[PDB]
Amino acid sequence: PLPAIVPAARKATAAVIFLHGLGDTGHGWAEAFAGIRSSHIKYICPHAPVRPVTLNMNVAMPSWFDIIGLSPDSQEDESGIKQAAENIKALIDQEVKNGIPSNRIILGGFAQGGALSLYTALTTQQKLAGVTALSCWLPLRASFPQGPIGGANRDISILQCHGDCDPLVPLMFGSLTVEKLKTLVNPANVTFKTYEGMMHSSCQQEMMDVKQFIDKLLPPI
Ligand SMILES: CCCCCCCCCCCCCCCC(=O)O
Repeated sequence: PLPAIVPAARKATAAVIFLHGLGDTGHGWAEAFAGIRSSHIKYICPHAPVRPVTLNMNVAMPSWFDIIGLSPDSQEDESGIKQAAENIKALIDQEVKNGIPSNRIILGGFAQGGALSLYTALTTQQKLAGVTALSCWLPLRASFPQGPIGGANRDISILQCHGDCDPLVPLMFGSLTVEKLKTLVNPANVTFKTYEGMMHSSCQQEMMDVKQFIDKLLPPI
């Protein structure tokens, strides 16, 4: 259905597109971003389609792409990630058609959605304002060139968050992802923040770190 949105009180001069995690909807994150909303920023939380998930023996659940395993050597749904990223590209392009330029748009997500937002930002030619990647990883690591990506977003700013007690997406997945991100874009704009005791969820301190990151890269007027 239609994405869960936190409308800008005013006119929207910026936008945040946040992608939920596996099995979720956009409603919960939309409500979370309502608590850190800035009156000139529209917040968009799309809903992943219900689809079979291989690791659950194809029980159908909301998922941006198929998951085969949790190990860093598990085969990844290459065509699904790529096609899902193309859907997010279209979601960014329509916000531009409606008024908000892409360089006024932050793309982000949590876990599977955070993986998708990272892949999308690093492979699209639309210039984005930044990335907020929570408790996630870089999908299709080895498909990336061996140096900087170059192109639109080679200087994109990435705030990446992770809980140090995550049992599902281990903390070392995020830190290694941040190591890869530092070789893919300008490392002076890549921030890795860890939250002690936090598992595979979010905390208010992280939500306020996220707002501080959004408010600086997307200030008014
Ligand atoms: C960058 C190196 C580490 C990551 C290498 C690939 C690991 C992929 C496995 C992670 C799948 C996690 C399942 C999603 C959970 C959720 O969406 O909440």
